[PDB]
Amino acid sequence: ASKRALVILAKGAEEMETVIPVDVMRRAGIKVTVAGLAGKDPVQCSRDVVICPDASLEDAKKEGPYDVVVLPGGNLGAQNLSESAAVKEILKEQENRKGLIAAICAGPTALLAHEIGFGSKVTTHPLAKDKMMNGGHYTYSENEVEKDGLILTSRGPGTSFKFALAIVEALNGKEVAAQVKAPLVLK
Amino acid sequence: ASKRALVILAKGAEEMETVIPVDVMRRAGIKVTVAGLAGKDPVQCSRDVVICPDASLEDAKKEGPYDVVVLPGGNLGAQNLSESAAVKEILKEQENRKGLIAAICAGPTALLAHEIGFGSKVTTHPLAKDKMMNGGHYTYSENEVEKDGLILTSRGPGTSFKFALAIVEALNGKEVAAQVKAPLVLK
Ligand SMILES: [Cl-]
Ligand SMILES: [Cl-]
Repeated sequence: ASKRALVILAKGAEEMETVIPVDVMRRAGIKVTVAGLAGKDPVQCSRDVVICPDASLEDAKKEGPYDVVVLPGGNLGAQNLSESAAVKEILKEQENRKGLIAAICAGPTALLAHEIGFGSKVTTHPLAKDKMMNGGHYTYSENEVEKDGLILTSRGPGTSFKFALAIVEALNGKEVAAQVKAPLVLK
Repeated sequence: ASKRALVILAKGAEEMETVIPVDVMRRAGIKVTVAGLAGKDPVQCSRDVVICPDASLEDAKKEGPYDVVVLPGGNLGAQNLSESAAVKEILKEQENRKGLIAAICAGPTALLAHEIGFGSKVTTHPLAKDKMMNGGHYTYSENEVEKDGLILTSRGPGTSFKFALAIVEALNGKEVAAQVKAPLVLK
């Protein structure tokens, strides 16, 4: 069966960090569900791009499990993810079943909020480092993409392609990732 | 006054090539209007991301002129742009008033369809070269971004950041482009 990805989309999400992974994962033949944190309604992203989610998170979370749960960044988006009990439950379940969790920019700070993957090497946007490192529960990395087992993190809009291709490689292998990469006109 | 950009959004547009320039231009303090070719309704992009335009093209075209007109790629999106009489009128007017026209991936093939900027050096997605070069009306480039006066072209999803920053540099200058670039985590 095809792999499945849940992308959790909150108000104030960075739209580039949402769309790049969604699009690249779909190019890889992954079934992606863009799930709205607040419900089924369109979501106003950080730079005012408005995206219509495929489903509410309430509905999508009942259609698990997923091979990856993806958390976009954006400062306000990540704060919304961090404050959500539903996100907490989803991430804890994903961690418990040894499934991949991928987060970019400010996204990884939601891992901290929900006590996910402590002891991992992680990266974040430079401006989100202090929040992520509060308490020293992770070890910090400046790599564009960091993968420590099932915790996959990345830095910012500009590292979104590498982040998305890392998810593809983790799920579908190096060859598929290379096949998907070539038509993107990268490197 | 702030610069103004018109981004024309058609069904089958490449969502990455739509969102990256919109977001980066807004980071640069440009007033961007995402205008739906077909009207006010949400637009199903090439990888099924659904974007709600700010306005219909019918309405937005009456609120010109714009400092840049931006054509995203996506094979089917670009075909829709190429077939549109409204797009023809907008591009001809922009060309006539010596305003910037920016197109990426398959997007530049709409310049060919509407007989815009003949004699320019252009680039496109590798797979769109043959369509763009039909008749030899342009000279082809393999640069990630090509700017020949007021015709600014680029290659693919992976060159979208360079494309968007080139638009910012053209409108608001090198220093603003560098300021906007740094937080994106590029290079
Ligand atoms: Cl942000
Ligand atoms: Cl396409």
